Amino acid sequence: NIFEMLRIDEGLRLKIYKNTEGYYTIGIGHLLTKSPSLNAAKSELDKAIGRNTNGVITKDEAEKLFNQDVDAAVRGILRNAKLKPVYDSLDAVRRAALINMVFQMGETGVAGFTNSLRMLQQKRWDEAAVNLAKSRWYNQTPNRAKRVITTFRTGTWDAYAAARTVQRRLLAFALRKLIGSILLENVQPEDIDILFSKGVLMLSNLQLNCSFLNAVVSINFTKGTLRRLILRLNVTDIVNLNVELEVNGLSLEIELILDNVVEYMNKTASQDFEDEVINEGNLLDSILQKCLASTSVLMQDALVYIGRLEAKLDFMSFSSVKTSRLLNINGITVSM
Ligand SMILES: CCCCCCCC/C=C\CCCCCCCC(=O)OC[C@H](COP(=O)(O)OCCN)OC(=O)CCCCCCC/C=C\CCCCCCCC
Repeated sequence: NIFEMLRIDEGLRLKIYKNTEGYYTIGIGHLLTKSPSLNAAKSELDKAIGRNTNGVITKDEAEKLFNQDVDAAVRGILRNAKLKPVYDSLDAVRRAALINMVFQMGETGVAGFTNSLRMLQQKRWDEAAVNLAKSRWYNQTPNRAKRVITTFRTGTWDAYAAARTVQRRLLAFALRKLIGSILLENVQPEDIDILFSKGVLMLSNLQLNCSFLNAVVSINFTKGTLRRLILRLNVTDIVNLNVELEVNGLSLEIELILDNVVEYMNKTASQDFEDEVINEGNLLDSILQKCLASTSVLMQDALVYIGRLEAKLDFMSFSSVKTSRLLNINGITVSM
């Protein structure tokens, strides 16, 4: 369906980001503001929820904002005079492509494509596709433009499936690099391939990379050992990403929030990922953000030392709830 398509095109991001046009945007392609002042952006989100945020949202809020943005899109199309005749005639797929464009560039601006809108009422797909290739929008999002145009041309979901495959490939690269970064163990592409072929990947007798932890948590970690690590991907629906990370037998030693993680990799891997992404034929930043945003975390039988005090944890979980994700912890006993 359409939400899948737009998820592919826009992706997901938890912090405030500059969209395809350069304007300030949040969530799954929700455009906050046309203004380029950062704090001037803070208005639409805060208004949407009703509480002071400093520019951050939750996943369900991004999904709600998604559904709502598509609803505003359909309001706009029916409101708009030149497009509604063009739209009323079309089938689900082409309708979806139109909705995508209107979603992307807004109600007001899209109605300027008179030549092509008319070209679409008459159902002249080919030369329409040639003409849309010669448009400011192709300049904005040439890849996306090519996909939407393809959708308009053939009338099926052929163009976006390839994008789905690409998403899988990139996500695999990102997960290999990330798990690689957390641990001292060598994670081959074959194991992540296992994580994608079968839903599960379990690594055992591992060891945390203390440099990673020191950089992310930021407070000195001495050593970290994890008995068992379980990763799971909603492979059946990779576009609506759901990640399941689980750590059993965590063993942290310490001597005396998420965004920085993204920063670290952004530094260290962006080049190599770029080297790979070009090889396959700042991109890694989006993938990682969607990944870490989609993940729900579990941990069992952890052991932490601080210094030295000892904290023993029976079970903990990190999931989304009704100003952020909730960290529920069970079975803490602290001793010497
Ligand atoms: C130790 C872990 C070892 C395993 C390492 C692999 C994990 C890393 C791989 C993926 C990580 C994915 C994490 C998902 C994001 C978590 C971010 C976070 O820390 O919470 C931030 C979140 C902000 O909202 P979000 O929308 O969830 O953030 C997303 C964008 N910032 O803020 C929170 O909810 C934090 C809640 C409090 C966290 C601090 C809790 C203190 C630590 C232990 C509890 C205290 C125990 C004390 C017992 C007594 C001891 C004497």
